[PDB]
Amino acid sequence: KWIYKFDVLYQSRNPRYRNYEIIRTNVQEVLAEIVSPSTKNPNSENPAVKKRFRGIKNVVSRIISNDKKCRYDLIYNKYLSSSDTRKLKTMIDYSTKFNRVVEVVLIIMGKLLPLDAWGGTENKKVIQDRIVDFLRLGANERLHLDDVLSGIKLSKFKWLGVGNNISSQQDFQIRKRLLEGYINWVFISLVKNIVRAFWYVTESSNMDRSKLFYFTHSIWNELSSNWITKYAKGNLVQVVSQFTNGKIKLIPKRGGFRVICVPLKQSLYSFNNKRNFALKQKEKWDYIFYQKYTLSPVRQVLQLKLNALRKSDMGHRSSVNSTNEVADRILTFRNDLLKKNKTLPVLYMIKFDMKECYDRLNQNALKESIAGIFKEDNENTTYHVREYGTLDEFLKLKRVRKTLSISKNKIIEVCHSQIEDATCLVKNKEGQYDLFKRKQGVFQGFSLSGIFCDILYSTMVSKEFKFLWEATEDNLLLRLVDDFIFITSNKDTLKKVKDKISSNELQKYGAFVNHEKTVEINGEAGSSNKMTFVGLDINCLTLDVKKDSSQFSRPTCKFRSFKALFSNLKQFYCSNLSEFLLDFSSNSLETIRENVDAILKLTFEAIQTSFATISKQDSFERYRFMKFLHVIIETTIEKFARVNGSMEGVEYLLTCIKITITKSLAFMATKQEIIEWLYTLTI
RNA sequence: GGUUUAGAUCUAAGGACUUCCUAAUUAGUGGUUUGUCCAAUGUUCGGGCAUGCUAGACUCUGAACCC
Ligand SMILES: [K+]
Ligand SMILES: [K+]
Ligand SMILES: [K+]
Ligand SMILES: [K+]
Repeated sequence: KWIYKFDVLYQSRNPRYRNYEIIRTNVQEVLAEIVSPSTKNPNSENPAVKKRFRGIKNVVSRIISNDKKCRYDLIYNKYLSSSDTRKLKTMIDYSTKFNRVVEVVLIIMGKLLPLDAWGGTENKKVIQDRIVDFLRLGANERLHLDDVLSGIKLSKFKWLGVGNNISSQQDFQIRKRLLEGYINWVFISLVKNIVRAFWYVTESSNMDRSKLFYFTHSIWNELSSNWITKYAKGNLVQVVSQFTNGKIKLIPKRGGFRVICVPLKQSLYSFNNKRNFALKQKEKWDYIFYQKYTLSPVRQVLQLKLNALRKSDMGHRSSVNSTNEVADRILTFRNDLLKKNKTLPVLYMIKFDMKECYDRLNQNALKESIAGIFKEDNENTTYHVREYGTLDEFLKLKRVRKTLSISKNKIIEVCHSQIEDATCLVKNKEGQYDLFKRKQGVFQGFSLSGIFCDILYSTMVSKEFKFLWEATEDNLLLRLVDDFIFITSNKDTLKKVKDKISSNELQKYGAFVNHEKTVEINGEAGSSNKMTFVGLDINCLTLDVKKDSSQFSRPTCKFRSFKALFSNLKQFYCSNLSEFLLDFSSNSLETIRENVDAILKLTFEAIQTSFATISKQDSFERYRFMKFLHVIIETTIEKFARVNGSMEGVEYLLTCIKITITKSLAFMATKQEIIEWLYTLTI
């Protein structure tokens, strides 16, 4: 939990490698960072460590001198500036190859540190093996400093000593303390600075978030500018000079970019003039208060009533919350028609989706939409919601195993302020960011923008697809918000719904149908039967479903007994339990339950396979599998709450895990004791 | 029969706290007393892992592997 990778991410800059040097500090400045990282003025330290100040001062000046004479210009051109105007297929093909970036990182590192600074040649390869490890680190993935030091022989650092071998115990304690400071300074101050100097590293919005992509600044600045000037024409406005400001962040896609705008806490000018650590502290703590007590309550009340709008109102019934609820509804529709027919008629189906649903959202229709769910109520009314708090605010007892209110007369005010005043900061060619508001839509990344689309399209479905609920036993649709699917039994109702999507009537709400991905399938015995909806392989005749079988790979179980099996699953359960998946703002609360079970299920059916293999050799103990479950369950609910910061539905998620594992233990009859233990989990 | 090795103790050498004296500032050097300290420190549900463990002794207790 010492070396984090997010420090390197998203650091864009236009470099000039003619006069360039990575170390920005001096020999006396790095010295304090090595001997006493907590506080400066190493003269306060003990007299025995000053005895070795000369050696620590000597080696740093040598790598600095090498840094000053390091011809970065020749390195860039030789290894990572062979680009050509090829117009490659997909954005991630422009990235520097991972073998190349580690090569450039190491050869710069190699010419920076002499083997004295590496601690011999046998330690140099060890440190290099951890430098490539840090490069393989995912976006959120961290690295423990003790792991980095495992294998590095301290005795070989004679410049870290007085010049002789380790004499006493006290000499060992301080030499190790000095080694930690140095090695940590190597990665934080040099390694992270090396990658930051040459590559804009991004998060590769497609799957396997542990993969980071290294884009050369020259390449990236050309790629983003081209894409952002096309986006600016339709979506952005140059505006004149907080809580409605964010920094734009376009992440790669299949030949495109997904424009995310991560909100910014600092004010309009406290971001520019960052040289005051008195104002930014007073403003970054305004944002945390703005969310918990003013921005979270408005979001909580919106959803809490849309759940009653989705059930009661027929129009919002077509709106879905999770990917699995679409499968159930068609399977209930499958069984609903078999009440009287019992021989399913020829079915007709269509699928379509909206282009840039967030970026095209009609702001004027949005304000009317939110007013629609408050139209029935009064205006000077106050809704109530419960407080959740952070996982740090659970200090009743460590090692985990009330109300709040806001007036709806103000919640409608803060909604409009997020639709109107939302403005991003794109970096100009000069290098200084500019302010841009939105012509249409709302930024992807703003908290309220999530539910803003969910409520609009639910209103949209209600106000437009009124024909399709007359004799709903024949046909019914599901939203799954950015997609759409419709199932019918007669051509009469299919011809009427196809007209509306192919007409401009739907783009009043700001929803433009993507006709390029609009598929039609009929069970006419020769047209088609197989079709794939979002995560559902829906058959036009039997309505069977198997979702991917693919999205999370096999654990490739080979391990022996007893607890070597468990260890591999633990480390490769949290790795598949990325905090991007558990994001409450990005995905739905119900959708998190689905994917957390898929990660859960694959690591329990692989247990049963290799359970009987080593069952003859070793009989498992019914109390070593308990603490395994306790750790797996605890680390899941702790990861889910700490990523969001709130604890919305932590009990909800709790009695989904202990449910999906009580059914994954049907084998091994008389497993009662461990199953009964799963029930008591409440704290 | 062969290989490897531990702790205790003794002696010598060095190291670490603490007062006094160093033409030291990309500097931190060298003598020193009136008490102490020289083996672990991290890490992992008392065993492993990583780093560290001066030099001798026919002083004492031993240990592990192969034939
Ligand atoms: K020493
Ligand atoms: K011996
Ligand atoms: K010995
Ligand atoms: K000994």
